[PDB]
Amino acid sequence: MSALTLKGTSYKMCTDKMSFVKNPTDTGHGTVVMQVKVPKGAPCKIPVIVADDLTAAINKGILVTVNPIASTNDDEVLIEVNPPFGDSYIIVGTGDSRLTYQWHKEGSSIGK
Repeated sequence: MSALTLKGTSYKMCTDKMSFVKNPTDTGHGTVVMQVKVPKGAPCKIPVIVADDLTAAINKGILVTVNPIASTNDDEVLIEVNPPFGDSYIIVGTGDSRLTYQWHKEGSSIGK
């Protein structure tokens, strides 16, 4: 849903070599929390997606933390995202340089 940035209100995704400084982990609040990295070449709006596919063509999840830019070429922003109940694939980036991490989220019957 909102995981891919604000439609017509925000700039392009990083496609230089990305990674997580911290991989997504469940918060116990219905969300997964992470820290992502940029290195060179790429002024970008910070690209953290939640998908039905390991390579993020689909956009299924919600941003919980804000969507800034990289303030430097080396920037590293801290984000919570929200998947639905069931599976999701958490992606960092666009182009070949994008990384992926699998999550499953429990039913809304327990709400964590």
